[PDB]
Amino acid sequence: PKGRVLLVDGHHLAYRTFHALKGLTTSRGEPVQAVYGFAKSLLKALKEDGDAVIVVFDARAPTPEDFPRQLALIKELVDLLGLARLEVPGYEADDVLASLAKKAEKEGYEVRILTADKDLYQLLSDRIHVLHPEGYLITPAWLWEKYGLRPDQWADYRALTGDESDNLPGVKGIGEKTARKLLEEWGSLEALLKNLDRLKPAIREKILAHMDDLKLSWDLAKVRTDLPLEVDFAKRREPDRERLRAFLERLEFGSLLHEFGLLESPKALEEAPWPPPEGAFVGFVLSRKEPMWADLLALAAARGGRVHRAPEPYKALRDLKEARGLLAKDLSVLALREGLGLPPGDDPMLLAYLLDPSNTTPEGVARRYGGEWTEEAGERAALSERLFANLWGRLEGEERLLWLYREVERPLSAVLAHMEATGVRLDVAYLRALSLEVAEEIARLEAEVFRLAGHPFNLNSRDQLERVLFDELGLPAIGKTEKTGKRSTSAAVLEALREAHPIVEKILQYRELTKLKSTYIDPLPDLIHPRTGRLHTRFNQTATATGRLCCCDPNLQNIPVRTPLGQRIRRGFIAEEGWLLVALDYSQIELRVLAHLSGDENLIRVFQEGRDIHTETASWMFGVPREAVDPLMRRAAKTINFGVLYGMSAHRLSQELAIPYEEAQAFIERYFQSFPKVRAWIEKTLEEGRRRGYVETLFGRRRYVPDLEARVKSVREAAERMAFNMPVQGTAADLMKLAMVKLFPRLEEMGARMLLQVHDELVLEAPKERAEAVARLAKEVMEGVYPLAVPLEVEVGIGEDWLSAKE
Ligand SMILES: CCCCCCCCO[C@@H]1[C@@H](O)[C@H](O)[C@@H](CO)O[C@H]1O
Ligand SMILES: [Zn+2]
Repeated sequence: PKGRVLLVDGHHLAYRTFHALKGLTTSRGEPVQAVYGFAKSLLKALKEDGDAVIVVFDARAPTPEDFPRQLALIKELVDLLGLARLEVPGYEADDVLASLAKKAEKEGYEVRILTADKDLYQLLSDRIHVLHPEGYLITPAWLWEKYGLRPDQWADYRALTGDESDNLPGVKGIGEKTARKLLEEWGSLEALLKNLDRLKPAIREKILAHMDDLKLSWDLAKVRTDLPLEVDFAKRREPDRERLRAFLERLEFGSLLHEFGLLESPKALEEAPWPPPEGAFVGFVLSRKEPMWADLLALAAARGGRVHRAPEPYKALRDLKEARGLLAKDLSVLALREGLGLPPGDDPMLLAYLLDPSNTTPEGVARRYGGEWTEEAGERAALSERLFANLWGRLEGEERLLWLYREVERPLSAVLAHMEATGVRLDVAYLRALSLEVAEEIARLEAEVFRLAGHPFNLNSRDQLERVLFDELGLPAIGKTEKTGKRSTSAAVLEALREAHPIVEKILQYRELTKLKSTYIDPLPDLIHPRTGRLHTRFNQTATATGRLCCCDPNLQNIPVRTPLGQRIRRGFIAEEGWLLVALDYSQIELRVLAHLSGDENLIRVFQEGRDIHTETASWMFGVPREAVDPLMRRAAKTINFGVLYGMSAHRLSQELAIPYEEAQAFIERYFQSFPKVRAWIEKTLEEGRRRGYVETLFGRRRYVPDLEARVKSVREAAERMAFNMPVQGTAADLMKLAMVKLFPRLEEMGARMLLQVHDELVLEAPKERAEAVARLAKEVMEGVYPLAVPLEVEVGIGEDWLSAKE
């Protein structure tokens, strides 16, 4: 067989489905039952496929007023899918179909015709078959077994009957046989179609008893196999994925586009029954990325390359000991919601992320190491297996990375799944009231932007902005980043100008406050899950540059710390009815980590003594006893203690404080005079960084910094910041993650739970008559997570809302 050809009866399929799913239309009117029906059934056959696919149409007089509208969309759909369309002017779909089937058959093709209209059953033969829109595989055997006939005599058997429209009103019966129960029993000695005179009533009587009624029933044979046409059998074209999407979304059926990805699938490997062996990698497909709000569309497993596919995903989740594969965490969150305890196991992403924190997405990890992140549960599983193979083999030779995976990454996965699957209760009543409050704050600011500038224009609509600034002129350049386009303008434009004009400042206040409101106060009440009644923030274990947890929906991280609004927003997050929120926070961990990593005895000493690092630093910088340190002094000490963390720079500090460049340089000198090892540390961090090509955290977390050795000052000053900005933050991240991993086991027994983790804070939720005890357990665990040169202090709080516990 030179191939398989799937001939589609676009014409009769389009007609059939127009008189099916009669309800379907896009919510705005626009009917869609014909397009849908056609698309759905097309896919079914295309699932079983053929090398070459040709959709035949009629190439009007009394058809439905809406039919052609939909038929035109059907063809648009055929095109956009890269399938061959064929209509020969003057020929009826069926004739072309029959003829295409014959041609392809003769040319050494196995031909499968997707149609419902029974006429084509006469062409049934080996090579040529029929796929019913409904299902089955109408074959010649199917004819003998379910009808008792053979193709050669099936358009005949159909001529003494009448389907629908195949006009023949009158059969009688005879021994109850009607014409149908008989059908085959007239095939012995023709009569109607060749010789046979005297015979029984109906059987014969009715045959001749209907002249003219037969010189129309010949329409069954309206399947001439000799239509003169060329069109050759080529394999599928490329689909217009940009417009298939635009198309489907216009009919509101973009919702099920994923199905169409399942035809351009890289050759099916070998399979096996459902329950995959213990140790197989799972692949899965969800209706939406957010696991809590998603529907598990498909679940598959891979072992040794043999893909196993679940017949029903949900019941199937019960056959797994754990979720082992890409985005394993996301499946455990779904299973959790589904009341199933399926903990996250190995995941290639965790391995990739350790080997290199630039590996942040499955799409990219997959592409980078010889694979592809598809949308088929089965391919994502096999991919999940080869990636683990390829990647475990490398990480294996690295003890520091292996330790991290085994003691931090892998178990953090399981802790992440419970936090995401648990959610936080929100005070929706407060969210709405708060929104009322914040709405007006924005109003007054817009009003003031009209009160001044005169013409009450509308902010944000960037066309105006330029204009209001021509009615009161003042406009130069910005800097070097983001240049000239309408985006590079809205990016850095105006900021430079906020300085001396209230109008260009109130504009910031508005423009920004709306974002904070739209990002943190409005989406929130809507993110309250129906089944849980809680918001389920999402936690990405990989994602960041420092190794810090990334969260989204909402990004708690970017919620403004220590401001009238950020504080107001945290009040939104509340404790369950009879529970209390326990927020624990690591006081100055980056500094306690810098002291450890630098080894600076004076830094180590302050933390050991239990002293205020900003006052002490001020003492040794401005030569006055701690008791005599004044507000300004502790202010310069606090910022330098803050700036040293990422170097900052003399000018930066010179600017962060109202001080001549000169004085800021002296301040830095004094800082390193009191902290020599801190300077030495930075110096060496960049050396090993430059030599080795990467830096690390206390625990071994690597980040490649090639740009330390650049040409452009502006550029080697970037890599240099990040260069030591990672060991410090990286170490602080690692201590938190590890803390979470130790603490988790004990909150279960304490009946408490872990909710959020932002910056260097961990928010727990515990039963009222438990909160105090849980708080003390967590402080212990957190403080003694890992032995460093100085103590670790955890400021803790308890309360009904996140803002009560405060930090
Ligand atoms: C121990 C208490 C010290 C009291 C404050 C000391 C301030 C000294 O500050 C000076 C800088 O201004 C000088 O340029 C540098 C580098 O050569 O030496 C520093 O010690
Ligand atoms: Zn047909």
